[PDB]
Amino acid sequence: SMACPLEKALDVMVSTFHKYSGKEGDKFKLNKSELKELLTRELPSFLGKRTDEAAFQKLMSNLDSNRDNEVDFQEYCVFLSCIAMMCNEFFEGFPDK
Amino acid sequence: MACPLEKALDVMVSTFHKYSGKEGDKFKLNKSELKELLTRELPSFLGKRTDEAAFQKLMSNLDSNRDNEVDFQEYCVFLSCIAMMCNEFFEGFPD
Ligand SMILES: [Ca+2]
Ligand SMILES: [Ca+2]
Ligand SMILES: [Ca+2]
Ligand SMILES: [Ca+2]
Repeated sequence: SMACPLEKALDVMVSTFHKYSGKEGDKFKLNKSELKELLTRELPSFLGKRTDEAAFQKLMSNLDSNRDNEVDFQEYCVFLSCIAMMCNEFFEGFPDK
Repeated sequence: MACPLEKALDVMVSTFHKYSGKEGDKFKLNKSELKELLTRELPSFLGKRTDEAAFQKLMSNLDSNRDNEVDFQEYCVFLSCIAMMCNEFFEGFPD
């Protein structure tokens, strides 16, 4: 847990996904309803107030690459990687350098 | 010039037309003009990522009206989305 923080990160990546994907419908994929709870309860700093729905449909449409109205674990990792790639750039001072 | 927030509004309008008037519609960006604007005007936004498949995804994620182009409205939405994100790390997102 503490002796390997990078391992604990991969745990909460798989567990947080299934924390909501199994609430309704396909137990292995996130619908628009489950994508809303996961981002709200687990990534609160990312959203802010938000709740524009249309932008949520845009976010749901951008993540859903295969166009099946769901977010599988593949697209779930791409979205997290895109956020981490930004956290890396702003660590290097993107808007100020 | 004298006011920085004013020049910020001026550069966003001029930078858009700095590339939109090159090919086709004079007021809408195509995929080539969008790539010139991102690489030349926002280099640190994309760390020299050359993935054409991923660049097309950003092109479709911005083309909200599905006209294969990026007008000024979608140009402002994308810039505000970036600015809103800069704000989160300023305040302290994973930190
Ligand atoms: Ca589900
Ligand atoms: Ca999907
Ligand atoms: Ca054009
Ligand atoms: Ca458009």
